[PDB]
Amino acid sequence: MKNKQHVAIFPFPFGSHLPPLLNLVLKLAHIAPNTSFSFIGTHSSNAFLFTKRHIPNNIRVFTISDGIPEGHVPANNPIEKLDLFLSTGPDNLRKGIELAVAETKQSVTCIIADAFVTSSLLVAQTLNVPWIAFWPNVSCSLSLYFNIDLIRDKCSKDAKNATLDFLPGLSKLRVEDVPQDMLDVGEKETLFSRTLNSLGVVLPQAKAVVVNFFAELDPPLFVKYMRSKLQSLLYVVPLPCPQLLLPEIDSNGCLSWLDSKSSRSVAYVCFGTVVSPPPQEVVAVAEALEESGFPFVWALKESLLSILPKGFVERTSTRGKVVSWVPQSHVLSHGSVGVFVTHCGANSVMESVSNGVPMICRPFFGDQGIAARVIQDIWEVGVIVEGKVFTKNGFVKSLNLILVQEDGKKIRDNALKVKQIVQDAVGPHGQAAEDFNTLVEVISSS
Repeated sequence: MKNKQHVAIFPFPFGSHLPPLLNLVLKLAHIAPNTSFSFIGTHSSNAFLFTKRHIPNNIRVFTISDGIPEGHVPANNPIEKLDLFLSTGPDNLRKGIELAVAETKQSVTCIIADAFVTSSLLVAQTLNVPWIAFWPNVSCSLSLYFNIDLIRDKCSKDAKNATLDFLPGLSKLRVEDVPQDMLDVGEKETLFSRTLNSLGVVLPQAKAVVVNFFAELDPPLFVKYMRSKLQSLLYVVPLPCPQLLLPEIDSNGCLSWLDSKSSRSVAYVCFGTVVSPPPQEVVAVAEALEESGFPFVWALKESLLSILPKGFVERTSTRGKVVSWVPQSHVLSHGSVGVFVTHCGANSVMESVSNGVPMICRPFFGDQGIAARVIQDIWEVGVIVEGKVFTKNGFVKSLNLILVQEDGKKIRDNALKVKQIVQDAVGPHGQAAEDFNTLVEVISSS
């Protein structure tokens, strides 16, 4: 019989959502070389993933609209292009299906989609195929979407530090951690917030939900809770397969610079590429770094250099590196790094915990506030920056607590314990190993 299995894949076609889904598809395509995988992005998301990359012969790339009519210029905020894509609806997705079917000469038999592309559920339903939802965001934020009314009621009535005890396994989460998007009602709602708020009703319709994380690190009662909501909850290890990686010239010599530093002594600072911190927090971070005296590597956008204090880069040049880009996975895996100062993006958090690097957290948007709370209060591998915003004095105190002080010993020790839990989770008898196989068979069986 000819194998006619044909998986269509819909990334949420933006930045940090793209590599984790490519990573999972590369793994699936490698273990099932007789199965077609059709990866359907926009022109910009496709350029972002596939420009310098070799892809296996069973992965084909197709292009659909980004929802930005020619001549339109989106404003400079992170939501507009999300809305415009989401506004293209299931018919734009079915244009992708059409291209995939025409090329492969195979009907689609299964859809994997980033959970935010909720219109692809409608597409799966039309085709009568299983819909597999992929979750690359903070694992614990799944629970919020089944409890919006309780959460909204609490956030409006109770104190900012009040705990969300109604979420099993997540009683350490607080009102102040809740993503603002899920609270906005009226003019402030966006298509993007409305899409996320539909997840409580969308996700139970998935044949499975695949979480991009380590089951062993999520609170076991939260896992049990989500299992009770979903048809199937599968964890697949987020670590990159060899095929995901594209070698890089470390143009800044970070690694060799790090080699000259002592164990767990260096602060690595990065706000990721979607956040622009308020200018005064950028100044704060620089003042704190200089005054701390600690060695540091700060991956900082070029356009932000002109707002650094006059002479800061120069005065700190003999102990600090301020650079536009670093090989972050290699930096975080370097034994000289003693703390990661982070906005708590999901990939950055995954890299930090898997490498035993404790964190100082300043969440900026979306569900980063959930991740920050998990880090400080559940895993206890870090602290939210004293003050909740970067200030010179508060950040100097957090730096000191984690890098040097006895009071930070527990956190440093917990970071090592969690590294060891991750090493054991990615092992061959990890349950993620079983879950990956389960996912493979769903696709086999489709």
